[PDB]
Amino acid sequence: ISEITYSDGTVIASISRDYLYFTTLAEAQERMYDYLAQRDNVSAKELKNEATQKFYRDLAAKEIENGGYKITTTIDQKIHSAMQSAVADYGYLLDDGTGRVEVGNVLMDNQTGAILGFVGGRNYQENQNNHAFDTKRSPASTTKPLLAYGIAIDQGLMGSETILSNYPTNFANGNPIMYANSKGTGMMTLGEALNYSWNIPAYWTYRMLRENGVDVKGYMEKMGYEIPEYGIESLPMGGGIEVTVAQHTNGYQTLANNGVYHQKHVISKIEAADGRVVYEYQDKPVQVYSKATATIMQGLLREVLSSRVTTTFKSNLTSLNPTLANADWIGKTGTTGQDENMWLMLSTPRLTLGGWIGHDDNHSLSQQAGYSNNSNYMAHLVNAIQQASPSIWGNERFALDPSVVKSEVLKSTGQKPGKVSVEGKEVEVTGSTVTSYWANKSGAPATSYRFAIGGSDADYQNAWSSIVGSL
Amino acid sequence: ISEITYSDGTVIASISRDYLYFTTLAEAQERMYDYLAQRDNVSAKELKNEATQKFYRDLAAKEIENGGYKITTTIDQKIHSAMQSAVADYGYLLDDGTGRVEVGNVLMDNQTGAILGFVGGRNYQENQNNHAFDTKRSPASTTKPLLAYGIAIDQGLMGSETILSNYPTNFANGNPIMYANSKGTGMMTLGEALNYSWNIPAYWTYRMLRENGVDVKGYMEKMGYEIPEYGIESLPMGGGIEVTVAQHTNGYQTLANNGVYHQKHVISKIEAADGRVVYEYQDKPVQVYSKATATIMQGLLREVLSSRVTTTFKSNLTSLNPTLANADWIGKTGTTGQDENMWLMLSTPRLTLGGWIGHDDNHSLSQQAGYSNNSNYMAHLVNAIQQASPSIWGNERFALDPSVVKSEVLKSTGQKPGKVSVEGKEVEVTGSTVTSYWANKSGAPATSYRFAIGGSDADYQNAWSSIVGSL
Ligand SMILES: *[B-](O)(O)[C@@H](C)NC(=O)c1ccccc1C(C)C
Ligand SMILES: *[B-](O)(O)[C@@H](C)NC(=O)c1ccccc1C(C)C
Ligand SMILES: [Cl-]
Ligand SMILES: [Cl-]
Ligand SMILES: [Cl-]
Ligand SMILES: [Cl-]
Ligand SMILES: [Cl-]
Ligand SMILES: [Cl-]
Ligand SMILES: [Cl-]
Ligand SMILES: [Cl-]
Ligand SMILES: [Cl-]
Ligand SMILES: [Cl-]
Ligand SMILES: [Cl-]
Ligand SMILES: [Cl-]
Ligand SMILES: [Cl-]
Ligand SMILES: [Cl-]
Ligand SMILES: [Cl-]
Ligand SMILES: [Cl-]
Ligand SMILES: [Cl-]
Ligand SMILES: [Cl-]
Ligand SMILES: [Cl-]
Ligand SMILES: [Cl-]
Ligand SMILES: [Cl-]
Ligand SMILES: [Cl-]
Ligand SMILES: [Cl-]
Ligand SMILES: [Cl-]
Ligand SMILES: [Cl-]
Ligand SMILES: [Cl-]
Ligand SMILES: [Cl-]
Ligand code: NA
Ligand code: NA
Repeated sequence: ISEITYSDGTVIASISRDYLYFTTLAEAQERMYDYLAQRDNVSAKELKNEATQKFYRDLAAKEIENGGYKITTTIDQKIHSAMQSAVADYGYLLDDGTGRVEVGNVLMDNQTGAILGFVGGRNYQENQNNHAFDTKRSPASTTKPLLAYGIAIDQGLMGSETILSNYPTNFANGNPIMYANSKGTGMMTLGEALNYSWNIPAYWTYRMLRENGVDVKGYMEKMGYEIPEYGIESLPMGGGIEVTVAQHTNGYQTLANNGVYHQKHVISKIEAADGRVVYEYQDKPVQVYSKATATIMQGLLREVLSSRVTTTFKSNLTSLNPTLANADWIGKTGTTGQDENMWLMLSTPRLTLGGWIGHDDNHSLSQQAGYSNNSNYMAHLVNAIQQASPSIWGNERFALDPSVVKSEVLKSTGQKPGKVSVEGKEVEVTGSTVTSYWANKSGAPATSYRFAIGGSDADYQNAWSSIVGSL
Repeated sequence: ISEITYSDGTVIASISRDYLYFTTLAEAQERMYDYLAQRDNVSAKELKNEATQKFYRDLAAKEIENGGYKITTTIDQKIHSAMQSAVADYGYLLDDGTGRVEVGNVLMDNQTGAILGFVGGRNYQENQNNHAFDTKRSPASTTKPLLAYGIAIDQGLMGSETILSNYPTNFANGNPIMYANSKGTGMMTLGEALNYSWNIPAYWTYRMLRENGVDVKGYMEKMGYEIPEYGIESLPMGGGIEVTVAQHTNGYQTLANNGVYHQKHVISKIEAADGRVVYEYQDKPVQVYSKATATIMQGLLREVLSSRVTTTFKSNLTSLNPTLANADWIGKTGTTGQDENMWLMLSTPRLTLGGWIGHDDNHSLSQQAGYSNNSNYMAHLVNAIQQASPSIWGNERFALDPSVVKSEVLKSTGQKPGKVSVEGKEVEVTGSTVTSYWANKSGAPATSYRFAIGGSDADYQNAWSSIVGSL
């Protein structure tokens, strides 16, 4: 008789009415499919044949049913059990007056990509859809650190105190770029752009990557993402990208693990009754962002949560478990256009926890669902995980890599002080300075007239007026 | 032998090393002083004599020591005990890196003024100062609802959607009126002014009361406040006012109790061994604000907490005790200039809880001490009180009194739509409208050129540009 086990060998089931069983069995079936096709010498060409494939999929299922295989999962019994109780006990906190709210969460070890526990949904007995591994939804503004800022930093095109335009601008189709009811403001730092999740700065950042011919697909495909069209202007805001929570957790794993991707996995090994290893996970680490980039981004995402602009999470957690709230939490929120998907992705140096909520039919949630409800539910989820496994989150801090370049830059421009051409006239740009972190060799450039990411001529005239005002 | 008892007759002590004992004994001694002086026929003139007074104070103390009196306090044993445990267990949450932080809290029944429990300090054994009844500190911005907005509303000079200037302006001594580093912004609603605790709108509101000769002292002295100089421009920001937490709790009691003051008290009765009532509390309710005013202010203070701009309290509480967080909480925060005193005053229809923190030597706290630390500690305190006495906060809602006048007003002006003189030119002021609540007879006036509370000529030019821009 075949068994699926937790990470410590405790049997989950013989080959039963929950996500854990069907998720791990589906994945073990897929690994058995690959093993049996390779064993029978069936080529990837032969496997293109629809009837041969159907047969091999059936053979795989039956082989587990009838064999005596042991399937070792990465799942930590105590932790995953605590996560189930947390959703059973506190899932109702998600209900925001837009009907029953669905949820998915994946908890992943940053150093291995192992999935220690997950939440598939509110209640498998009422709704079987698996929101952790099956349902794909736009990751909304949580795309910004990975595909816009992280890449721009990694390419030496931005530092931590770089200024970006948030002046009003339009998309290619002529529509204004919006952030709720705001058509935009003026210049702002990268930290302010992240903390608020403004949209225009991320639009400009990605425009810059396109203009510069940056291989964005290279980064994203190294983390396992599949995006059909990389020219989409709203990609940083989650346009043109749909992901599972387990996949997206893996992108935040990469940033938390100092830029080093490990592939997510729930199966570590499948053995025959006699011990023959028929499948084993093989770690293939990839340095997707430099250590400088990742560690700079960790410092920025720490402030996203502490600032409490887009999520109440740190307030909810400091109440529930003040000691755990003092662990080194970093994270990012997302909200889709009509409030159809809310995300909160969280990490400590040891673990990453992804969280989505939304409705199976894509109807809107309430305006506050992601800011407050999901934050409060995820604070309960994190507490429950720590209650189950007291050291699992860890007490380590994220810290800048030694390879980070520190540049003294003007607050106003985010570039080094120097002379600048303004309206036909050299001007000595002077004033108060801040340390800005870079991931290139030479750090920040000298200040130039177009000192910010993005902006029209009119925007710069308005901005320079204001700076020159200060000198 | 004389005994001090809790409200249900359970003996607190015979006439011992805590705030409860010394507070209730000091107050019983003062009531015994009045009783003995009156019994011995000593006139208030004779009582002016310093030696006669010293003798009567001693006689009072000894009379309790030696007599067999029963002193019934208002203190609820379970609740006050829970409050002591809360401070013992969670007072450390107040420590913000500016040294040990001291604290006072008073919990009061809104319908009676009875004090059900209080916190004197972190630990009587280490520091005896009584921060609930003895120490007087500026109430900072918590003065605003009572002495500026509440009065202006009560006088028919403002409604709930009235617009106030927050344009830069100076105090009489020429210094800018500040709100952290901001010299101000532009026009704003009363709700925005309250939620953020901006200072310039409260300065203008109180200026208007002065200009109009409003008897502000009348209101404040009806609630037991003692303020030496009512001409102080910064009175709404806590300048020129110092209060105990028990006194200040009583002003918020008045607003929560639909405008009806009841005097705070910790002693309800003192009897002789033979049953002779030597002192009994006599309730003297006073309608300090109309029911319309108070109920309008409750709606505004509800949004102060929900908006989470100046306090994380509702996030801390919704995590700890989601059901209790759904009770009808209203409140206001305060912070003195150098971050020397932080306040959070909270009410449900049944109870009011005042909370101060600061340092005994008036050194600064951290910038976030009142926003986060005191909010998290008070969320724990409120939870502990509900755990001890499950119905004590109640599930009632605050609601507008029927006598409230509802006016349809322009969002831009907070006054009714109509023709206005702009730069020599009649203009039809049109646009979107909101319901505004008033406490007078006729509701809001028609829009006038100076539509807001306060503002210079230049401010109105800038404001009207912008409104006329919209039509
Ligand atoms: B991102 O999800 O923060 C970003 C693209 N979201 C929005 O612009 C958005 C969509 C609907 C409601 C609110 C918001 C922002 C987060 C205010
Ligand atoms: B009131 O206490 O909110 C108001 C008068 N406080 C301040 O202006 C102040 C003083 C020091 C630090 C911050 C602040 C405000 C609350 C930002
Ligand atoms: Cl499943
Ligand atoms: Cl499960
Ligand atoms: Cl076979
Ligand atoms: Cl395990
Ligand atoms: Cl669009
Ligand atoms: Cl690309
Ligand atoms: Cl993907
Ligand atoms: Cl492309
Ligand atoms: Cl797997
Ligand atoms: Cl075998
Ligand atoms: Cl590197
Ligand atoms: Cl924080
Ligand atoms: Cl918050
Ligand atoms: Cl649905
Ligand atoms: Cl005392
Ligand atoms: Cl006590
Ligand atoms: Cl006597
Ligand atoms: Cl009692
Ligand atoms: Cl001043
Ligand atoms: Cl007066
Ligand atoms: Cl007073
Ligand atoms: Cl006066
Ligand atoms: Cl009393
Ligand atoms: Cl007697
Ligand atoms: Cl009345
Ligand atoms: Cl709320
Ligand atoms: Cl001190
Ligand atoms: Na967001
Ligand atoms: Na305040």
